[PDB]
Parts: sequence; C-alpha cells; structure tokens
Amino acid sequence: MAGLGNVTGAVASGDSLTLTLDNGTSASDILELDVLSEELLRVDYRPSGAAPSPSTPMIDPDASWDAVGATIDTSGDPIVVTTPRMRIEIARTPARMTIKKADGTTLLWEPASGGVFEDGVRFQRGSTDNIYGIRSFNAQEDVGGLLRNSSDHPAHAGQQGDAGGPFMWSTAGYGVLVDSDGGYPYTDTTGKLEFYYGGTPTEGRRYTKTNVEYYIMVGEPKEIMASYAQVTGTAPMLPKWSLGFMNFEWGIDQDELEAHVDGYRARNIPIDAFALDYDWMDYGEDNYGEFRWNTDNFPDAATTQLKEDMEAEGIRLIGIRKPRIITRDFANQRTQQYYDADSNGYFYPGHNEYTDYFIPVTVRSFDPYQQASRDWWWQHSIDAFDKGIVGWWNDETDKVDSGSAQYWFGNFSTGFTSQAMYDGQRDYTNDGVRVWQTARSYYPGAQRYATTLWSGDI
Amino acid sequence: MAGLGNVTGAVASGDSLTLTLDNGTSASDILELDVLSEELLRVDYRPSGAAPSPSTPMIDPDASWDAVGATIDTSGDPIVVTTPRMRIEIARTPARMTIKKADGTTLLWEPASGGVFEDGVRFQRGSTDNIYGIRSFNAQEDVGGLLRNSSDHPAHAGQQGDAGGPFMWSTAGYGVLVDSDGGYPYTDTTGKLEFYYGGTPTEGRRYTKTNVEYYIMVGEPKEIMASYAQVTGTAPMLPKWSLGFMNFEWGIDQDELEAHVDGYRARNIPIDAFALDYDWMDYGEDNYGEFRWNTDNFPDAATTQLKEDMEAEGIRLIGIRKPRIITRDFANQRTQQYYDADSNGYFYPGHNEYTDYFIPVTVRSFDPYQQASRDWWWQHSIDAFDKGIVGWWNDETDKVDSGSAQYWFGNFSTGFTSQAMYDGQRDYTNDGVRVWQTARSYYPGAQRYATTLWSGDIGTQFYKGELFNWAPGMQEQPRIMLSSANLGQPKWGMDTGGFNSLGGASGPNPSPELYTRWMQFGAFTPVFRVHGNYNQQRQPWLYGATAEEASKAVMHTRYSLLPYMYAYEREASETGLGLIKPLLFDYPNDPQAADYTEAWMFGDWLLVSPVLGEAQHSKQIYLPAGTWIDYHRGQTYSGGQTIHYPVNADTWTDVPLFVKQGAIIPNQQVLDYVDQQSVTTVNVDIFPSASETSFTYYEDDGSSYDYESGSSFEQRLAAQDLSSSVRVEVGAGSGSYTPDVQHYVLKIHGRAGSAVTAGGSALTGYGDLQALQAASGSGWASGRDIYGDVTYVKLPAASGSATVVEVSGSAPSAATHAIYEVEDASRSGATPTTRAGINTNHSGYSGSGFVDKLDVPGAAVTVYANAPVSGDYPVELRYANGSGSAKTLSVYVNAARVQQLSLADTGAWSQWGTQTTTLPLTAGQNIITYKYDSDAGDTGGVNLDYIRVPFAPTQAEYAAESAKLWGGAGTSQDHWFYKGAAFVDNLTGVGAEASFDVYAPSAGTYNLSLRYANGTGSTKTLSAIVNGGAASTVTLTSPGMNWNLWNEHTMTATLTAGRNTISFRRNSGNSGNVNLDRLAVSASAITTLASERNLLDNGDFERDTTYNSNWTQWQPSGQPSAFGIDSGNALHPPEGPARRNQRAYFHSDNAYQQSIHQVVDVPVNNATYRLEAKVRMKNTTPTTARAEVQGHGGSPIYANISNDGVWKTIVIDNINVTSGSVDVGFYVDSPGYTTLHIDEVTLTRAP
Ligand SMILES: [Ca+2]
Ligand SMILES: [Ca+2]
Ligand SMILES: [Ca+2]
Ligand SMILES: [Mg+2]
Ligand SMILES: [Mg+2]
Ligand SMILES: [Mg+2]
Ligand SMILES: [Mg+2]
Ligand SMILES: [Mg+2]
Ligand SMILES: [Mg+2]
Ligand SMILES: [Mg+2]
Ligand code: NI
Ligand code: NI
Ligand SMILES: [Tb+3]
Ligand SMILES: [Tb+3]
Ligand SMILES: [Tb+3]
Ligand SMILES: [Tb+3]
Ligand SMILES: [Tb+3]
Repeated sequence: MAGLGNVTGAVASGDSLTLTLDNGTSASDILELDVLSEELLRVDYRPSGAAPSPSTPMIDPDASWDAVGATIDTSGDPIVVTTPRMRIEIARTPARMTIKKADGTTLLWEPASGGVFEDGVRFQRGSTDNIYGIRSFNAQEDVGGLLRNSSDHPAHAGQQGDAGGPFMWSTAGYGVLVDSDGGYPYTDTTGKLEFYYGGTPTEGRRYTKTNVEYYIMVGEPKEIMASYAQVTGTAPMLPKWSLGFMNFEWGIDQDELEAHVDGYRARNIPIDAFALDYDWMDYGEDNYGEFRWNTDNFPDAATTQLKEDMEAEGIRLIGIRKPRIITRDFANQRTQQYYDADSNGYFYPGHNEYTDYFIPVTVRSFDPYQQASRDWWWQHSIDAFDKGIVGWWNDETDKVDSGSAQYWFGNFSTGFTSQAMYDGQRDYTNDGVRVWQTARSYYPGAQRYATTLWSGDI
Repeated sequence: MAGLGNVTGAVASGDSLTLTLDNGTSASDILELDVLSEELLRVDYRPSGAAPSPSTPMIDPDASWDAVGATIDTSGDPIVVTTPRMRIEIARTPARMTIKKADGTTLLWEPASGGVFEDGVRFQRGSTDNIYGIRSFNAQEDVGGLLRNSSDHPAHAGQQGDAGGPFMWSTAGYGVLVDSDGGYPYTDTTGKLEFYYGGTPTEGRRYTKTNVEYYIMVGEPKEIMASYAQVTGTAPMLPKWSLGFMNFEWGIDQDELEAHVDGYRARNIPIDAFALDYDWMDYGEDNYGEFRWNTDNFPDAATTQLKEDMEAEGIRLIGIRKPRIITRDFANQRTQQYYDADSNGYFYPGHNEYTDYFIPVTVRSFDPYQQASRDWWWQHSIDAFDKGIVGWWNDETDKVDSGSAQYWFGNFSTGFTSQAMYDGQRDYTNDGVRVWQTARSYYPGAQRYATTLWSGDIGTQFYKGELFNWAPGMQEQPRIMLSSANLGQPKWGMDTGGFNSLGGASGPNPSPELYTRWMQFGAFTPVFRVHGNYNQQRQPWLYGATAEEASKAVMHTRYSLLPYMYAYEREASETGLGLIKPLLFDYPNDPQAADYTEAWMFGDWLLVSPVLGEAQHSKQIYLPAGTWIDYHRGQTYSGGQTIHYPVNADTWTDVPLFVKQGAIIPNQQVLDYVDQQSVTTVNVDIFPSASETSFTYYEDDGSSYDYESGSSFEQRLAAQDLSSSVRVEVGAGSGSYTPDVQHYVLKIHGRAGSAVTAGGSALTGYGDLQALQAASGSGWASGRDIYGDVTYVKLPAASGSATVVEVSGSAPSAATHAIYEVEDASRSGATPTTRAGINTNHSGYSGSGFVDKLDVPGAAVTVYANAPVSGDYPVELRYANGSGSAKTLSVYVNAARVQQLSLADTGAWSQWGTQTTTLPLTAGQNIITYKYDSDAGDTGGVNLDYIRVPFAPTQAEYAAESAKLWGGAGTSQDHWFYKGAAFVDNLTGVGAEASFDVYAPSAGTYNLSLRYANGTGSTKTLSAIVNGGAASTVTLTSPGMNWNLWNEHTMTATLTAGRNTISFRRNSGNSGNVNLDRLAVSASAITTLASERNLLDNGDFERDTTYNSNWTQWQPSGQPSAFGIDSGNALHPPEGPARRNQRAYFHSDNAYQQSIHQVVDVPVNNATYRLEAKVRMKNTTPTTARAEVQGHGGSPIYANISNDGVWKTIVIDNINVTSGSVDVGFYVDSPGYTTLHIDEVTLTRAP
C-alpha cells in the first residue's frame, strides 16, 4: 500500500503546519501536524483532503494545551519543526517524517517504503529498542512478559482482566498513540513499529475513521505516560476509602456481613469496604429487580438504615452490576425492564436475548453398580411412587459437562440405574405394577430392566 | 497379536466341545465351545486354562436354552460341529474356526494370520457384506447411516441419545457379540470383522475379563436379533399406557397441568401421560429434596390425591431423575443425603462434587454507547445508591459465554458503562460524592470515568499449571499488573487468594501459605481485595494463625502508609501515574529492568519483591542503581546487583521491601479505616541522599470533587545529605483546604545530630522521642532504630512560610533497646466491645498510658518489632499486677505460643514491675503478642505499660536452607529432627557449598556452632571460608549410621563490622557428604536457642507429606486409617491449622479408633519435661479423645480433649523422665463423625 507522495504545499501558522501532498488527482492529500506540548505531536492524515471523522472515545474531548512557540522552517528540504525537547523533519519528496530529540538523536522514522497511509501508520526504529504497551493478559491466557518486541496481537479491551490499546512506546525515548476502535499493532526485531486499522475485529467496530489521527510522544517513560494522559485523560481521584482493604463476597446476607465486619474489627484488622455479588439485588425479578436491593438478604436496605449503620462501623458497600437486564421473570412474563429497553432501543447492537443461569447448586454423581446403593436409591423413591410418579425419566446417566467437571458414567450406568427402579418397584408392588423408564443412552443388557431410549437434546 | 496354536485335545460332551491348545508351556490354553441353539454358538477362550472372569452385565444372568443335540465329530481335521442350521469347523493346526451355514456356505472365519487371542477376536468375511450395529449417533454428532462397513468407532453407551456395544452383524447371514465393558470394534472393506478390548476407554472400565467370551449367531436378521436377546435379555412388557402420547414439560405447576389435560380432552386429542421435569421435586433441598414431591408446585401431591385425580382423567405421571444428589443446602450446610452417601460409599468412583444450576433466566445485553441509554441506566441505579451502593463493580463488560450465546462487547463498553455511573452520580450529588468503580477490561479513555481494573477470574494456585492449566495463578499477576501500568491503567487489583479451582465453587480454597503470600503481595498493589467463588470465604482468620497474623501485620503497614499512598492517587489526577510502576519507568536504560516483574515500585521510594514461591527459603532480588536499605532488617545494599535474600519459610513473616536512597515517606498511626479519626501528627521517615529529593504531602476531604477547584492542601518536603549535615526544607502550605495535620515528626535516618537549626535558631533538644512528642512547640531529639542513627525533629505543619531544617553533628545514642509503648500497639479480642483498652487511671506508667481490659478471654495486645537477624532476644515487659496474686498471660511470637508468663503481684495498680523473657525472633518483622488465652489456662488480668527489645541479640542464628547454595547443595525434608523448614544436603561434589551472610556489630573473634548430620559411619570434612579468606578445615565426626542424628561443630571466626560471608564448602581435599541445618553465632559461649527447644520431629506436621517422620499410627486391625495431614482448605468454610500450613486430623464417617505416637530419647535423663499441643474437635462427641504421655518411667498421664469446635491448648506439665524416653500420643474412640485436629505439638525441657 503506497506511501504519501511529494509535498506541494506547506502552511505554517502558530503551533501548526499543514502539508498538501500530491496523490496525482485534483483532490490533494492533507497532513496536519500540531505541536501540543514541547514533547507531543498530533498528526492527522486526511486522504484527498476529506474532512476528518469524529475521534473515538479514546480521546479526551475537553483536552487542551498551552501554546508552545515551536519553530517551523519551511525554507528548505526537509521542512523542520523544533521545540526545546524534539526535532521533527518532514522530507518533501516524498513526504516522510523523521522524529529526533532536540540534540539530533534519531528516534523513529517513516521508511522510504512508506509511512502513513489511509489504513494506518508505519515506522522504523532501532532494532534493539524495547517496546511496551499494546496488550496485557487475561485470566485464560499464557501470561508473557512486559516486552512487545515481536508482537502481532491486536489492540483491544479483551475480556477476563485483559487490557490493550493502540499505544506502543519504548524506553529508547518515544511513544506512538493512534486513535482507533480496535486494530492491529505490529512490531518486529528488524525494527518495525506499525499500526493498521484492518478489517472489522472480533469485538466489532462502532467508530470508523476515514482519516488517521495519531500522536508522537518524546521522552523518558514518565514523560511518555504523562503525554498519554493528556491525550486520553487523567484519572479522577477516587474516594480515599478505596486505598483500604476490601472483602468481595458471593453467598452473603445481612447477618453474615455484620458477623464479618465484627470479625475484622475485633481483631484490629483494617478494612474499609464490603462488595456484594448477586445476593444484594433482586436479579431475576420484574420491575427492575437487577437495580433494587434484595431485602430478604438485606432487611435494613429497605431504607437507608443499612448504609448508615455500616458507615458508622467504617464500611462502604460496593454492589455487582452486569451490563444486561432480565427480559422474562421466573414465570416467563415479559418484564417492565424489557418493554422500556425494547421500545427505546437500548439493547447492544447484534446481541439477542439468551438463557443464562445464576443460582448454583453442588451435587455429586451416585453409583448404581452397587446393590446396596440401588436398594438405598429405590427406598428413598417409594414416597414419590405412592404419590404418582409411575414412570422414571432417568436423565443424564451418561456424562457430566459442568465447568471443569467432565465426568463419564460407565457403560452399565443406564442398565444399573434402570435396575434400581426395576428390582425395587417389582419387589415393592409384588410384581403388580409394570415398570416404565427412559434414558438417553443404551448398552447391551440394559433392556432387561424396562427402559426405553430417547435421542437426547435435539 | 499372535494367534492360537495347535489343537492337542478335543473333549466332546453333549452340546459342548473343549479344546486344549499348545502354547509351548505346561499351562495349555483352553477354548470351550457351547452350542446353545441350532443357530447360536458360545465361545470361551481362556488363556493358560485360567478360570474365566465373571461375565459383565451385558449377559442375562438367568439365560436358558433347551438341549440342542448337536453333532460333534472330533475324529478328523477339521473337527466339525453341526446342527440343522450351521456347521462349525475347527482346523487342528493351528486352531482356526470357520463358520458356515448347514448347506456349507461359508460365512466367516479366523484368518491364518490369527483369530481369537488374549485381547479379542478377529474374523474375515466377504468384503461386500454389509455390517450393522456397533453404534448409533448422539445429539452433538454428525449423523451417519446404518452401514458400518468402515468402522473404528468405539463400542460404548455414550451420551445424549447414543447407543452402542460389542455387537457386529451382517445381512449376509451372521453376527458376532463379545462380552466386554467398552472396547474397539473394527471393520473394513477388505472384509475384516474384529473386536479388541484395548486400553481403558474414555468412559472407564469396571469389569475386566481375563478370558474372551463371545457368541456367533447364524441367520437372517430377525434370527440374529432374537439370538442377541436370548443372550443379553428380552425386554419386559411396559404398561399399555406406554403406547400412548406423552407430553413432557419443564416449567409447570398443578394448575397448568390440569389446564393442559382439559385442552387435550376437550379436543378429543388422545394422551396417556405427562412427564414432569425438576418442577415435580424439591431439588436443591435437604432431607432428600431430589426424591420428594414439590407441594408448592403440586399441592395435592401431599397425599395420593393428585395421583388419583390424574388416574381418573386417564393421565399417568412421569418424573425426571438425575443419578446424583445435592450435597449442600442454600445455606451451604451438608445435606442428610450427603452424609448417608459419603458414609456408605455411594458416590460414582472418580466423580467429585461439582457445581450445577437449574433455574435459568432470560437476559439481554444493554448498550452503554447511547447517551439516552446511559441516562436510563443511571436513573434506575439512584435508589440503590441512596441505600448504600457507593461503588460499582461492573462485571462482564467484555464478552458473553453462555452456550450458543458468544457475544462480544465493543472496546468502549467499559468506558461507556463507567461513564453512565460517573456522569450520573456526579450530577445527582452535585460533585459531592466521588465515584468508585471496577471493571475487568480496559481500553484507552476508560480512566476518565473513574474506574479500576481487576485481573478477572484467576486461579487459586501458585502459577499456571500448578493445579490446572486453564487459568493463571498468583505468580503471573505481577506481569498482568505492570502490563496494565504500561497501558496507562495503574489502578489495578486482583482477586487475592484466587477465584477458580477444580470443581468450580465446591473446589478448594487457597492453602494457608498461598493465602498468606498473596495477601502480602496484594498489600503492595493498588486495589487491594479478596474475592472467592460462590459460597466461599476469604477472611484471614479462617486460614490459621500464621495467615491471620501475617495478613494483619502487612495490613498495618499498608494503613500506616495511607498518606504516602494518597499523594499517588492525586498524582494520577495530574499525570495518570499511580501507586505502582515497573522498574523500567525509573531505569529506561538498564537491560535487567527491561522485562523485570518479580519486583516493582510502590510509590517513588519503595521497591517491593514479595515471596510468591511455595516453600521458598530465599530470593534472588535484582536491585537497580542506588543504595537500598532493607525496610524491615535495617541493612544497606549497594545497587546494580542481584542479592541473595534469606526468608524464613517457617514464619511467613517476611515481605522483602527496600527503601530507595532519597526516600521521604509520610506515615501515620494505624487506623481500622481511612477516616476513623483525625490524624494531627504525621511522621516523615527521611533517608537522605547526596542529591535533593522531594515528596509533596497532600490532604483533602477524601470524598468530593472539591479538589478540582483548588480545595486541597499540599506541602513540599525535601531533603539532602550535605558534607557534614542533612538539610530538610518544609515548604509553605498551599491551597484552601485546612488540613488536619498539625505537626510533622521528621525521622531523619543516618545521622544522630548534636544540633538542629531552623531559620538560624537552634531548636530546643529533648532526651528522647517520647519527651519530644509531649512538648508543644518545636524540638528535636535523637535515638537509634533498626536503620541506625536517627534524629527526630517536630515542627508545625501548614505554616504560611518555608522552614529549612539542618541537622549537624554526630552524637550516637548509647541506647541498648527499642521501646514500644503498648498503648500505641494493636489491641484486640473476641468481639469489638471486648478488646484490650487504653488507660491513664493508675500512676507510674511510661508514655501516654498503658493497656488494660486483658480480663475477658481472648483480649490481647500485639507489637510489631524489627530485628536485624534471627536469634534470641530478651524482651522486657513492663506490667502492673495489683490483684493480690500471680496472673498468667500467653506470649505468642510469630503465631507460635512461646510461653505462659507468670507475672507476680507488684503491690498495687500504680506499682510496676518487669518480666524479661527470651523470645525466638526472626530477621525482619516480628509479631509479639501478649494475650489472655483462656483456652490455654491463662488468667489474664494485668495492665501492660511497654516492652523493650534489644537492638542486638544475645546469640544469632542463620538457617542453612536460607543460605546461598551452590555447586549441587540443595534443600530437603527427607530426614528427621532438622530445625526450621528444612536442611541442606548434596554437599557431595567439589564446589558444593552453603554460604551464610552473618552480621557482626564490631570487628572481633566470634563463636560459631554449626548443626550438622553425618550418617556415613566415619569422619568427614568441609572447609570454612570467612570473607573469602584462607580455607580452614572443618572435621565432622559421625555418631553412626543414622542420618536422623544432629551434632554441633563448634569453632571460632574472625569477623568485620557489618556483613560477613562464611561458607562451608567441599574443596577438593575435603570429603563432603554431610548435611547442614543452622549456623549459630555469638560473642559469648553459644547455648540452646529459643527456636530449638522442641524435642519432637514434625510436631507441627508442616513437613511435606511425601516425606515421613518419627510419628507412627495405629488403628484396629482391618479398619481404614482415620489419620491424615493436610491444610483444611478443601473445606468450606476452611478449617485451617493452628500455625503455618498443615495440621494432623482424625476423621471417619463411621465408628473408629485411631492413635498417633512418637518416641524420643530425651537429652537429659532424671529431669522434668512438658507436652504442649493445639487441639480442635468437632461434631460427634467421642467416648475417648486425649493426648497420652507414657513410657517415661512413671505411669501413663492423660489430658482429655473437650468437644468445642475451637482451638484449645493442652498442657501436660511435670513429666519426670527416668526412662531415657518419652512416648507422646493422641488417641480417639468414636462412634463416627468425630473430627479431631492436632497441631503445634512440642515436647520441651520444663524449667
Ligand atoms: Ca505506656
Ligand atoms: Ca534448618
Ligand atoms: Ca501446623
Ligand atoms: Mg496548541
Ligand atoms: Mg479506510
Ligand atoms: Mg424484593
Ligand atoms: Mg445347552
Ligand atoms: Mg487381558
Ligand atoms: Mg379439573
Ligand atoms: Mg417442600
Ligand atoms: Ni488480548
Ligand atoms: Ni458413540
Ligand atoms: Tb458467605
Ligand atoms: Tb409451562
Ligand atoms: Tb467422608
Ligand atoms: Tb505532581
Ligand atoms: Tb531546594
């Protein structure tokens, strides 16, 4: 894909330079450079002078900088921008940027092969430089190091503790930040440092851009990171209590929470905060149950009394939130939540509704191979039989498939589960009531114990 | 792979033919043939004539055939069996069967290359015959046809509608059926028809067969199927209603059932049955819920009424059954089902507990990207906010993973979800309450909406693949943290202790070790939190006393660092930089920082390297450029090196933390929570460097966005080491917030001045820190601490003008002890209202008071005291006993009970005395606790003024296992009676050594004593090397062939002031082959260390269970052992050890006796000994449960164990030993379900 062509125009104005580039058409390309600070450059490439697209939410919309008083010399080849901290050269024919430190040290450059183009950025640098940023690792991945010297991993938020973005920097003295909704950073040990928009990523793309808006940082790591925060935003200060210890919990009610807090306080073990999982809310219920306190678990959250008692014992409460709503109550009735969201168009584009589970149980497979086991299994079924269960729908006599639990039942498990009910009911009714059963597997011999076969979850 | 041999014998007998086959050996193979019907042959091949194994349940146990009257002609070759329907030929050499129709048409045969053998059957048939059977297809499989002409699929029951079995037959006129539990049938289009047992199939194999038992059928398909059913069984007739239509339904009550039957019957649409799913039963509940009618859904199932009413409408009822039980109620208590199943052995073998669900819900993702969607979301959150939810734990903003639902959220969903809560909460409270959130992804920009990042559903293990490979563990986390910081999101935390385990939520909690180390780690990360899985508990007291105390301890450090930390929260609002950073931020040019993650910076001025290794005895810590001071031990290390750093694997007390030259660290008294009270004095520890360093102290409301419009306080603090003075510049106050800090107490380390100026006025000097803190108005003092010389300077904070402070001169303190005022220490007890107290209501006390209310069981005070090296420290306790008599209190050090103190009457409550006790301290932080341990026989009921801790020990110790090992030297637990967590072996090759770093106060001769074992039978040698000087020989005699025997080698060494190296090495002239345990060091004669009083081996049961110990066990003949050793972390909630990581247990579900025993020869005969132990018992009261002392020359002594559910201490004093031995033991006699925990067993010489 081609590099920019020759500079035909060069309008300096204050801290900004505006390059017109030949693309062999009557709609020339525009490269706007902007010196935001002594150590931070904004480059906006606009194919054919097209207007720029809106910046993504990466960019802090309220960001602004003091004037710099850069020096912009369009007199010769190359064009030259200067601050006390950095020297930018743009060679005219073809247009190729070189970034240098104030003292002349070359940091990175757009190779003769080509740098910026309509689908992203391409730089070259010291091959031995150490690169950082791009990505982190999630709770399901092999966990690497900090270095990003041979990276093709995409730039994304990811999942399960991951983090990432179009941000690639080096301890050799420079950073590159590209405004993008996802995309494909590339580095290698020949010294490439590149970023492509590419096709629609896995996670989708809701902000598409026609231009390429990027930022060059110059400095030591702390300066680079400060500049990153100027562009994408500083962090608001969090409550001070957030420096304290927090106990998160799932499977908790008001009495257990009070007993916990008393436990930490009795021992002079400091703690500022409890965080609560589903237990705190009426998840599953109508009338915005996923937003509302579960007063069965937390009686005093009927009012503000729970907040205020915990506040008096030095405890803040945190509550879990899921970016979704329940669209059917336990009864199968459509929820108020559903109607309000459907009618205003609040569902995530492309996400249909789906069945999820949320109240766990703990179970453990029984063993039907043992006579004594079978006697026991039957014995505890008599009451259900007397009271109307006369057919035995024996489900899941085959395989457990639940998280890390992938247990198989053996080949005679159907036969033996069937035997339990057969021998049992035949004895208990003096052979007076015929057995009916069904199961979703079959192995030879199982037919002796009065069972049919059904073809499973089709 | 080989086939049968030659026939050597053929015995006809009715319808049976028994053939003996040559295998070359005295035990010939046997092949019995049985004509069961005119069209059915049984074959049993028995290798070496062995008895046949029992047939599997495939075979009908009651099968029965009339006599056939077959014709067996053994008179020639082949042998020939005949019926009207088939003709079976067996060639004699080698034995090979051919099966034919009675008309002589060939059907199938065993090829020359081989037929029946040890593991199966192999036939050949017409290549174009069509084969059927073997298998069907499940509800997750590509579904093929009927034909099985090229089949390798296993024979199995399968899942989800599958069927299968060792049964292969053809329309060409034959079938084959093998009795097997699984196996591998094989067909191909060259005409093979084979079956192999093979190896254990995916489904398991519980019926093994040494023989091969098969059946050959002959006929058209109907006859083959009827023969299949004569062998495996016919089907009993089902009720006639079974031919009717049945409606199965999940999500159904009695009302809907009755409406459905009405609808069918009104329309004359026939139907015979409803089948009910979960709705029918109380699945989830105790007392056999999964077998009992749910009368909320089906009220008239309380009696036979529902049954009889449905009968009368012509409906039969069918109910779903799963072959499993609920082992937990909602309240996470064990169910009656569980207890009956566990106790009688009814669970499927190899299937542990696991997590299921059964009530689905229907949901759909909201879109945070729309402003109007955000407003809506917020509006509905307001009520939960007013009622206590002030932080937003925004989970699952990344990806859906639910069966067919695999939806991704976009890159800005976490930013936008945070935006919703941020913009909303701010507008709603008029910028009055700050926003806290956390999410599990991050993408640039998200930080503008006030959110942290946590590292998701990580694993409860030490590293990826320790227990399972599908999530990372603790050791990977630093890498995730620092990777996040490299992306501009340094407000990072993790689920300390981990979330996931094998089994899901019913899976194990962290080991105490893992828990402890993870808490120490998390305390030096930005967002500090525990979080377990469903119904799990992460409270530190649940993981045993070490975990509690070590976590508490590191927690106190964190909270003392509140003002250090909070300046970095403000920094993140200016530049985005936070509380942590990787070293490469400070060291961009250093290759050894480039990928460094085992250590990082906490603020600007502390480098931390947590102990994350299991059973770790030492760390290799890279320190980059500068001069670092050990935060806890006091020693300096020069930068630009990888240090060897000894850690005490027994206490878990160490958190390696180093102070960076130039450090300026404001700290405060420990609070239970951040705004518990106002803090008026802030301490500033200052470690001056030659270049000016600064730290800007910062205060604000901690609550609101007032800081945004100037409403905050800051004061620049700066320091420099000059030629002959230290300069500290306290800048003027800045900003409109009126801080709470009124005075700074500067603690300027490295110089003890003779003068301290401020604006060209010498400041008033005071005799010590205590008097300086009592004075209003400025002052200075000097002293000594763990770091060495220190000058204290107390000034007003928040002056309108700068103040320069200059410390000049050098006049070191002669103080021999640190002093800890216990009223400033940590106070606790059994409840919030029953803790130890502060008072000033009796005279004669030091400091601002003393500690009272040690007069309700479990009240205690705990001091954190830094020691420079491990060893003996006589620690002085200043107390008041105005009671009338001697009171008792326990002194625990590092969670081990060191002594019961007898504290004499001192005359009155305003008269004070001193008791001095020799404590076993470890290098770095120690946890010294004075407690009313009612459960250990203490009385309580004194008042405590302070303790005093010598700066230097009377004698020092160095663990060998923590020393620097090289040349093959390693650590080990595979011999008995070592000290600490291990010992050093493999001093075998030349070069092998262990190298101790030994600290001396002054240059001199010092005594050494080296504990070693030599089990070789003869004398052996090592070399000693002091400060890389000349080798001296170390000659090590052998007490005999026993490696469980340890001697002292005593010698002297000349040392310098500070760090010395002393190696014990096999140089080439030495023989090596000895074990080293510990190096003791003193200016005096070396005596018995406080840490080594215990005469038992493995008395704390901490040894890794792979390695045995001097403990033996007994149970009555034929009863399973009830005895084990583990951590109690598989239980929910955890039932931890008394100390460290493990404890013994006695348990059985059924009636049982059990004992453990240990016999030790005592060092000194005709003297008095003492047995101490922690014991905890629960559930069923046993007939008998005691510690047992006997064999000592007097009669058996006992101490009974009381059924309390809590840790008690059991003491047997005054064991007068005259036998040379003691036998200590524990014995239980239970009717079942008695669980006893035993721990921290010590046999000591009794004063
Ligand atoms: Ca005191
Ligand atoms: Ca040792
Ligand atoms: Ca223990
Ligand atoms: Mg500007
Ligand atoms: Mg494009
Ligand atoms: Mg409710
Ligand atoms: Mg017969
Ligand atoms: Mg075999
Ligand atoms: Mg009716
Ligand atoms: Mg009920
Ligand atoms: Ni990723
Ligand atoms: Ni299959
Ligand atoms: Tb709980
Ligand atoms: Tb229904
Ligand atoms: Tb059990
Ligand atoms: Tb600052
Ligand atoms: Tb200065």
